[PDB]
Amino acid sequence: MGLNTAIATRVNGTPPPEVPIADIELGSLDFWALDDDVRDGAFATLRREAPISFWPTIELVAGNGHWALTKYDDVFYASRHPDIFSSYPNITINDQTPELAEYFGSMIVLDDPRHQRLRSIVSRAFTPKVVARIEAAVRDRAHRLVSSMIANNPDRQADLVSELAGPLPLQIICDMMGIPKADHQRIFHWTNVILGFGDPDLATDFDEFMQVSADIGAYATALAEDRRVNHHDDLTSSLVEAEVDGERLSSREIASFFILLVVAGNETTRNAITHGVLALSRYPEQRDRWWSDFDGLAPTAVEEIVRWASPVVYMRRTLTQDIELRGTKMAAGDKVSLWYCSANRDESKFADPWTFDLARNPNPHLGFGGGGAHFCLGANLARREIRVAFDELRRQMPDVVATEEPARLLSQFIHGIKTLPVTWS
Ligand code: HEM
Repeated sequence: MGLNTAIATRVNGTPPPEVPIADIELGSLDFWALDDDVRDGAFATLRREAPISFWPTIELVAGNGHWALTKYDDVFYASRHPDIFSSYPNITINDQTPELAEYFGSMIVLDDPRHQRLRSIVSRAFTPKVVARIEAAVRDRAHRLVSSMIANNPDRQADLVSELAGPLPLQIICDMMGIPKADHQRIFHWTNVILGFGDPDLATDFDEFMQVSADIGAYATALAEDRRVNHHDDLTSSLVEAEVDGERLSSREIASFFILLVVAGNETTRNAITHGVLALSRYPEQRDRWWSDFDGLAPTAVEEIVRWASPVVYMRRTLTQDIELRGTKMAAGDKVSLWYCSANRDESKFADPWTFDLARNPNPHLGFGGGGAHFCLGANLARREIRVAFDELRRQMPDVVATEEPARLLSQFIHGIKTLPVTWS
């Protein structure tokens, strides 16, 4: 009904309501359904009263529980000490088998030296011609998707997720890899079934999920085998040709890197853009400031959108040895969860953490993690994707605004918005 009228604004800088520590149940799915004000107040209570605490996994096999690190300094320290806080082979709270974790996770589930081998050769594949292709695709696909929003919608209403934030990062990944247009339908279907496993409200058939995950891997392996014969100016070809000290990637390694990208390089940028449109809709003075000086404010605006959205809520590690932090003794083998959503509101680190300030500087947020060995390999591409999406909104539909509160994804790991209706003139 009200899909033609702007959502309520909020007063910028307002802290979340006080949340009693007894109300906080990180191991309960019902807790993850509470809205972001209750969640943000919950992590505020933990930072203040119980900054390291142990929680059960969400069940629905219950596994071992995890120590939640909620303070910026603890998440930073854990990120920079991977010999103690290991990523091998699990980076979510629920454990996967090592072979499945490596198949879907590529370098993100490895420690050095295997991680550094893989990351160094992948990094070398981002050659000048490949980077030029990627940068042209970001602008082409953002411009087309926003133009299509206008062409497809005489009522000037659309769902930002389905029409812009959802397709943009996966179309860019298709273009970067050199995937033909005619294969988008298969890549989107496979990717949507894989992502859907992360949504407990969307039925995921197990057999269908295993078969799409085999097919997408076979598809990327065949794409790499073709580029071994036929060099194109795309990332698949530079991945097959890249070499560090004689070491080269197998086609199987390339395929798993692609499977990592269609999740980790895709739903994260989607949610940064959708939370950024939500935030501009709640704080229109920030939208006005940015539009008044788009290029001058873009570098700090994009970082503040990532700090504010924290699209990756947490990453997990596993202790290789006993450690005591803040007086809390944790044992070798224990799970540790690193709450970037909470680090990104830590009052010791950020002046006025509840203010959404697109001029914020400095902004040492941990939305791409705490830094160190696994620091987001796509961070510069994500920053460009965010900037150019907002640039195309500003150029083509500058008053675009959310018209209904978002439908939120029920997830502990992904700060997901499933739908965000918008309207424009
Ligand atoms: C706003 C969007 C994004 C966010 C918030 C995000 C966040 C993250 C985080 C938190 C990590 C783990 C960092 C750590 O453990 O210390 C990560 C890793 C990674 N991300 Fe991103 N990411 C985004 C976009 C992208 C994009 C666009 C790409 C590429 C298309 C990408 C590729 C990767 C890769 C390959 C890794 C694994 C790096 C490693 O293990 O060494 N990310 N990202």
